[PDB]
Amino acid sequence: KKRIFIGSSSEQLTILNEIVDLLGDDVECIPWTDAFALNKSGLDSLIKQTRLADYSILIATKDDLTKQSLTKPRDNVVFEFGLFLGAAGPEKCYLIAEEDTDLPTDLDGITVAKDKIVESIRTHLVKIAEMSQLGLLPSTALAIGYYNSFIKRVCEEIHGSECVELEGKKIKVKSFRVDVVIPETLDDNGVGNFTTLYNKRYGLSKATTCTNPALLGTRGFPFHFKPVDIHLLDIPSTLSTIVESLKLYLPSNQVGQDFDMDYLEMRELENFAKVLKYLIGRNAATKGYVNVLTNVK
Amino acid sequence: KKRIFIGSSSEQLTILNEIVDLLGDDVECIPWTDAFALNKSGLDSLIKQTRLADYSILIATKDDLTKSLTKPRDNVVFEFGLFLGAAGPEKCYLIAEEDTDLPTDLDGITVAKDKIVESIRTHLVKIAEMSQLGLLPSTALAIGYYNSFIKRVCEEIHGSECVELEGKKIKVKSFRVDVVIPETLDDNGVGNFTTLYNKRYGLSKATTCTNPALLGTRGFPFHFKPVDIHLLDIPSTLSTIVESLKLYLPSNQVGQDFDMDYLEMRELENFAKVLKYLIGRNAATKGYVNVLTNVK
Amino acid sequence: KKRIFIGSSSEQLTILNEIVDLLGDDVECIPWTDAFALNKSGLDSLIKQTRLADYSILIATKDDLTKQSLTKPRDNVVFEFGLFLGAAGPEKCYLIAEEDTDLPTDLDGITVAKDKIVESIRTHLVKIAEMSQLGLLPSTALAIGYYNSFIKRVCEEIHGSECVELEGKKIKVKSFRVDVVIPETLDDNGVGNFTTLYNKRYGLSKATTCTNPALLGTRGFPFHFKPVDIHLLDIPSTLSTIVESLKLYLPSNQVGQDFDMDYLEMRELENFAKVLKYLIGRNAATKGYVNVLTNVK
Amino acid sequence: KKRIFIGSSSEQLTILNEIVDLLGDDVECIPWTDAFALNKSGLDSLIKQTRLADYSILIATKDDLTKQSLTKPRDNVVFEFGLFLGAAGPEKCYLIAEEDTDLPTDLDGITVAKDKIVESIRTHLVKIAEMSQLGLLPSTALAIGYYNSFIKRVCEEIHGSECVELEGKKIKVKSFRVDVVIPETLDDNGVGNFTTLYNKRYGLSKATTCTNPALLGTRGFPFHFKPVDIHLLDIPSTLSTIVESLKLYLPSNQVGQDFDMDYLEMRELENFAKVLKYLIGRNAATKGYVNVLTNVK
Amino acid sequence: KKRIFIGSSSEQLTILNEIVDLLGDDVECIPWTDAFALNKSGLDSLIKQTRLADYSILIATKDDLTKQSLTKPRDNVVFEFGLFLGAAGPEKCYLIAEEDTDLPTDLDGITVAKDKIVESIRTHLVKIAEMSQLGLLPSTALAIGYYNSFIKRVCEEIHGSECVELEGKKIKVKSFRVDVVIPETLDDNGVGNFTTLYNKRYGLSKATTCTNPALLGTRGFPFHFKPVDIHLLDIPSTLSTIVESLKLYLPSNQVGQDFDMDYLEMRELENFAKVLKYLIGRNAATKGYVNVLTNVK
Amino acid sequence: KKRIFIGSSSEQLTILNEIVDLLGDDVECIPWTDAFALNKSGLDSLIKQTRLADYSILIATKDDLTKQLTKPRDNVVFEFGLFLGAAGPEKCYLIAEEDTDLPTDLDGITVAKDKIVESIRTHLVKIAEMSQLGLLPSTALAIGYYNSFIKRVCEEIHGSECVELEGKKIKVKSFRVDVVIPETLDDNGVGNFTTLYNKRYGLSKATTCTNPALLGTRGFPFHFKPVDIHLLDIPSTLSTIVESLKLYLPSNQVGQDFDMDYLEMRELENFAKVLKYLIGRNAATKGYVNVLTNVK
Ligand SMILES: Nc1nc2c(ncn2[C@@H]2O[C@@H]3COP(=O)(O)O[C@H]4[C@@H](O)[C@H](n5cnc6c(=O)[nH]c(N)nc65)O[C@@H]4COP(=O)(O)O[C@H]3[C@H]2O)c(=O)[nH]1
Ligand SMILES: Nc1nc2c(ncn2[C@@H]2O[C@@H]3COP(=O)(O)O[C@H]4[C@@H](O)[C@H](n5cnc6c(=O)[nH]c(N)nc65)O[C@@H]4COP(=O)(O)O[C@H]3[C@H]2O)c(=O)[nH]1
Ligand SMILES: Nc1nc2c(ncn2[C@@H]2O[C@@H]3COP(=O)(O)O[C@H]4[C@@H](O)[C@H](n5cnc6c(=O)[nH]c(N)nc65)O[C@@H]4COP(=O)(O)O[C@H]3[C@H]2O)c(=O)[nH]1
Repeated sequence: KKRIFIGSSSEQLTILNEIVDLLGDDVECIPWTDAFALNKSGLDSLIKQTRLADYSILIATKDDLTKQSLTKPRDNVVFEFGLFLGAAGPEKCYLIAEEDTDLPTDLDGITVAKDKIVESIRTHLVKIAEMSQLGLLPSTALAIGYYNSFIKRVCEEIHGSECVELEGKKIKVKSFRVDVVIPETLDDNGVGNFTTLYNKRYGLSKATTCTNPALLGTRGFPFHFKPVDIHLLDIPSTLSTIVESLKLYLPSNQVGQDFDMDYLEMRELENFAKVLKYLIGRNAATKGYVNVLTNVK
Repeated sequence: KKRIFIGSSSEQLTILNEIVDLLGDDVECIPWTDAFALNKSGLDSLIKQTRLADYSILIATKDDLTKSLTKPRDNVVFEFGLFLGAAGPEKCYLIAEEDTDLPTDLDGITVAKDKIVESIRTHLVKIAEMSQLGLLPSTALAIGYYNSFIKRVCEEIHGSECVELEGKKIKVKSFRVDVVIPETLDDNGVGNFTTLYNKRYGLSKATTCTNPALLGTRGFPFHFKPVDIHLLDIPSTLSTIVESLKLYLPSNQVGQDFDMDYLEMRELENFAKVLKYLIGRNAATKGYVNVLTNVK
Repeated sequence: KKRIFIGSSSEQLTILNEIVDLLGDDVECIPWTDAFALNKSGLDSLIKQTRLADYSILIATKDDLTKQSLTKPRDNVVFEFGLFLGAAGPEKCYLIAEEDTDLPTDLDGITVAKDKIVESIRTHLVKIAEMSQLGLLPSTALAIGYYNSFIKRVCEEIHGSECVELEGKKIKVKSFRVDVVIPETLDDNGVGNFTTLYNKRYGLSKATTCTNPALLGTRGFPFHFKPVDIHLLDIPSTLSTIVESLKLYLPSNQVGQDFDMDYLEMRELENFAKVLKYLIGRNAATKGYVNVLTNVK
Repeated sequence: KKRIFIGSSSEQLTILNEIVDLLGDDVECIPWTDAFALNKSGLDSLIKQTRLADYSILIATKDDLTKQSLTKPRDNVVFEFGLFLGAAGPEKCYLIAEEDTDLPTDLDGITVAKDKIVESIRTHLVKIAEMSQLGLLPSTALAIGYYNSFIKRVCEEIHGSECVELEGKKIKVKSFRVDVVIPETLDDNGVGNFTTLYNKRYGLSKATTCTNPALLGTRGFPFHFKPVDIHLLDIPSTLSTIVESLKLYLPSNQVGQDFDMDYLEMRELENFAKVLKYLIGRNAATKGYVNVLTNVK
Repeated sequence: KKRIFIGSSSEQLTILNEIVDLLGDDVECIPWTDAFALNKSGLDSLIKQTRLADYSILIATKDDLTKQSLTKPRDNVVFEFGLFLGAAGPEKCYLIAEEDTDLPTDLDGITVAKDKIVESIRTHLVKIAEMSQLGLLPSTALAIGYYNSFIKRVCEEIHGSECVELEGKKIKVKSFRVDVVIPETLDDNGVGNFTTLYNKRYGLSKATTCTNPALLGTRGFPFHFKPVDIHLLDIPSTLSTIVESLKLYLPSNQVGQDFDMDYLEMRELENFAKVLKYLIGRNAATKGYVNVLTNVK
Repeated sequence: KKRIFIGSSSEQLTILNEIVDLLGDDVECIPWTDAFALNKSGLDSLIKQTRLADYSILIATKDDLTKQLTKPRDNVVFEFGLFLGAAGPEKCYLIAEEDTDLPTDLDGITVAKDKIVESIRTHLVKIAEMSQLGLLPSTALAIGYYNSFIKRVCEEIHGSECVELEGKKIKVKSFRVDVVIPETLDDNGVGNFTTLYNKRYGLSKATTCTNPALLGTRGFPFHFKPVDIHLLDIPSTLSTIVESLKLYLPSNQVGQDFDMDYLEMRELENFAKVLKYLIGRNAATKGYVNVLTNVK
């Protein structure tokens, strides 16, 4: 599944397909050959895959004998590696290099990959599939904010003050459990419509966190929920921002079901849920009391 | 004042002075010569520079002959691609001479050829007042804040003309809101600054009225000041920036860093710029919404 | 378990794995070969292992015949030994040296290790696994301060003045026993949230040490507890500092469950508990009255 | 005033003078020539120098030819460089390499300084003077713990309730502000005796942060202060830990006035105050409301 | 048990182990081979054993044929014997010498040891195990002072003036017996904490020696005790000094239970008790009325 | 005034003069030539010299060739080790030439190689104001006196601010103490000097107040002079020193010995030095405690 952009020179077209075989299955190894859309600039398509491919396995070999004789890698490949590295990062972009390909002088002292090599590469790939860092699409950062502004805040407040405020009347929280519902698919308009739908299907009564006059400048946290056991349910409104940034991430001329963006937004919901699950295992005020529901409806 | 990573070849030097002078004196154009921090490896400091440098003007030249193509160095093209993927097509530019036979991934693409340099400077002036998606979400968080809070709240008030506080439906004759961007980002996020600023002024809590028809919508508790409500709030989303900043620029050092101060201030400026543009983007939030960037 | 960094030159790749065999099991021998992360500078990875590996067994052999002829050790290996020694210390970093490898002139008069050698090495390693000295992460120093500021202070005060001050009313301490609860896992935000959870789950009433006006500049010591026998329970707040310094110890780009830091932080809690247990056996005011609970929840 | 371990080769001598002069006169740059204390072995005194010397500017040169022909520096120079790198840190230790010294390949691709070079290094040292690293003896870590555990906590508590409790009297805090009193010299017994002396001298009365009944698993912070303007101020007790660490930093069989210890202890007090003074501008609740009276009495 | 440092040249490795056999059991014969700690200077380890090993059996043989031909002993062995003799003394350091090894010209006219020889050596070893002289650790001198300042003083005063002063009221001493309790293990902070514990567990009422105005400049001697028979009990506070000098005796980098110092401190309590028991058999004012309790709690 | 055992080889003689002159005239540098007392065996007088000599500056040279090597004499290394184990690493020093291939227990260790001699002299000046653990406990007894009496008494007075005498809890408004070290050590210990000095001035007994909470603590009866108490005391522990001196320097001779007078005076100086350092070592005993060394 995970989309991997394999960039290599036109003459390195048999190593490419060997590397495709070497990590065949559970990964959508896409080469640079089918990564170029018709009637599009090569740089545009390269940037665009950079915005789609999860990782990159660029292959640098003995070509373009250069001058400063020294068999360097390929200016196309070096450009591509720079681009993918700047967009994705060393964690996510990798440079297979054969025995002596004379890496750039910027790429010196940096251990690049040199068949078992692909094996270790794939293990590292899986290692980084459990890790969520910042990206142009702010799923990681949006999850961090959602958790350090609402989930952690609400969890701490309910743990602290034994009550939630429905309608100004206060009800008492004896058992506390909240479910973060990640919609299976984001609407163009955001999540507000799905949120209203979902809330209305269930009883999900609207109550807010109880404040005290001890802290004057403290904000309340309205939410929906079901000596009461409370099944709090929240659909992160921040996900709307995602469907906004996607419009900036991949500006699209046409209106229609785009697989590229369907995958991109599903991946970003994946990352949002992953980050939330991590950050729930983190704090004891949320450990075991916040559950995450992924791929809903 | 604007940081500009200029990168070229260890041989191609007085063009770098020439371009630094031509770009002028108001922007700070850091060369790659001093961009390499001590006891760090070149790729690593270059990635740091991408995280810091705003724009790029690398210089492709007739450096290395190859196999009979007079290409630039690999380092120049590598840095160019790294900044292109880090910053973006209009936050990174390439100064190629008449004949440098750039990579064929760059063929057919507009690459800048003294008047060239001032054209680039005008382009940079343009891109200074636009806003791109960034690795650390300053425009994305602004978009989310506007579409989720400010547009929502303004529409709510214009709709019901009334706002609710401890069940009292107080009437809103005149409406308007202010966005208070702190001058510096608090380590804990803007929660403590927010509490200070709500305590200082008479900023009382109030929630947007929720009609019973819309059973799956939540109101927006905020702080304000048939009455003229002097509404104003600190965007809490700024706390995220703080988080992101570390995941942007991790560092083992506890103290006053100029690089970080500049980066964090720039992101505050970008947030305010996006919000100020997005308020003219809508009628319900035009004239009814102001930005007090750099408060206290 | 204990992670041991075996550093040696690329041609000494059979001695490495032999030394791995000689101290196989109950130790996570990591070689320098798999100690280098991809797309990272060698110095960065070396420093980074220095911040993970508990010990080091660097192997210096007959290579790099140098000039001042004398078959010295390897500049990579010498650098690595210097680095690990400066970071860890002689107690923790060791230099296997073959019969005549011509140690540096700084390393003269210093008995370095020369298969039975590995045996003695392992005995010394076990000896030093029971010993806790200062480190970049201040688990040892934080425990020392926690014990010479709270545990010793509270123990002596209760032993001296036969009362603790709950609510301003004084209750009398007939039998005295306090439990230092080390959480099994530290939260990002510190221990305050775990502390509040734990205190609220148990009765853990909040009372403080009784002061007297005889000494004006003496500070009180609030704590939680259950002619009363008192089951004092304390979760060291100082552990928060650890999770703080860890952020500086291993600055991490990504958000996610990192085994490296999970092990590092578990090890630092290990050291904190070990130092505390030592320091309880130390003073008679605490001997037998302070117990330590490790790996809690 | 700043101590600077300059280390080079027993042949590479007048360069050491040039660099000492170029670094200037305001900093004390101790050469490796006099760094070797009598009746001690070289490694041991070098480790002591790491414990003492703040920054490092070793000098790699074309000393020893080798066989990997490679004109390497001496093994001693690289060993010292690594030892200081692992002891101090990458930006508290620097290497002055000539045009061609083919440094170890763990250092390849890494920025090593090549009179203007020396003053660039001096500017770096001026930079690193106002930052704070994690240290073997916890001066920044203890400051972080003190701030996050006491000063941030106390300031937030007071700003919240605006009231503080003493023998059950909830006295009101109209104006709030605190001072951090760092003693000029660290008392042997820790700062307990200095703290009691200073509390006795002035009218510093005890007072605890008010604890609301909602937060049943939180402890107040008894402190010493001076709707009223409270002139709050306290000596950080954590400083006592430093004393302990100092011995575990610099053990010595000698009872008397040691300049090495006086300098070390003073530097750690300065680093603590520097970290705290930066961390107070780091936060709103502790900005202007918190001052540092470093070197009192 | 008793640790005996057997120092000999590297080629004299069969006589060493023969002498180990020849005086096997009730002695912990440690050779110079395992007396060298890793990553430590040879001189450091030698001095350190000098501070651990009770005795020494240094072996001087026919090696280092020197010039002034004459087969002298070994510069290593001669150094070691000089060091151990200067630190311990002839009573405690011994030099086995073979038939004609040409002792130094300083060691002339001095009868050194020449299998039955080991027998006599061991008899002398037991003789000196029954003898307590001055040392770096002042157990002997501290006991002497404790007995010529408190035990003898108090014994004479009670024998003389038939009363002890409790609270200013005088109680009459018909039968007199005092027990000197040596704690089984000394705390870092001294004995004060053990002293308070022990005193408080028993009734041990606090009374002092009765002075008279006949002698104006006579000091009182407070103590604790149970026409009254009086079971005086005293824990020598001077033992605190021991745990102080130990810190100077063996300055330790690390925090943890050290067997070397555990043994050293147990040995020093042994010597203190032995000296006290001797000095009680000495004076008739203390004979039979003062008992010594060793290895307490 | 400072005694310095200089020891060398029966061949290396004018070097001994040279070093004696270089060390100067203010310190008394006794050679090994006259260190050998008549009708005593060499080891015995050397041990006596260790008991007397404060510092050592032996001289290793190219005396005896060997086979393993131009080592110094066995006697020189033996004396060096004897003083090292008797005095300490920084109270004994070795002056080795460029090539003397010292024992391999001393390999890799810093041994001094005219400027060398004055560097050693500066080191000796350093070690003059530090204090090591000694065979006869002058620093150890000072540590015990400070931690057991002076720190304790000062802390007690600062705590209760009151002291008790025949049940009267008299108030201590201003506190301060003096430590009276006798010029010469009385044979019986300082008990008789203490009684004389208490008789001369009006030094009345007074005990630190003991609160009932601490049921297993003893007060400190002492002699003093809301009132300004002119506290001062002779450290009784000095009597121990007397004892130790014999167990340090046994001798069958009754009379005025310069060696003993120097030794006992040096130990009194070392006691006072340790105490004077340990009072600035602590706040509760700083300015409130003074040392009147060599009284009467
Ligand atoms: N059920 C519930 N979820 C909450 C609440 N507050 C925050 N969240 C969740 O946390 C996410 C990020 O909040 P933020 O970082 O503090 O940053 C927020 C904040 O600055 C502002 N904002 C959002 N909601 C409110 C509000 O109710 N009152 C005020 N005064 N500001 C709000 O817009 C930023 C982004 O908002 P979002 O896109 O909506 O995404 C929100 C939203 O998904 C709450 O009160 N109730
Ligand atoms: N239950 C309880 N535990 C205590 C208390 N005081 C100290 N501890 C524990 O001892 C550890 C180290 O205390 P510290 O070295 O004196 O160093 C402390 C101290 O200088 C200061 N501090 C902490 N608590 C207080 C307080 O309540 N009052 C005042 N004036 N200062 C405090 O912050 C430093 C670090 O604090 P921590 O990270 O929290 O870590 C604290 C904390 O885990 C107490 O009063 N009650
Ligand atoms: N129960 C009891 N034991 C006693 C008493 N006096 C001495 N000892 C014991 O005798 C040891 C040696 O006393 P010191 O040689 O005269 O030398 C002593 C003395 O000069 C001084 N000192 C100790 N206690 C007192 C005191 O109560 N009053 C005065 N004026 N000086 C004291 O400190 C020196 C070392 O004291 P330490 O380490 O404690 O060790 C003391 C202590 O263990 C006493 O009055 N009651």
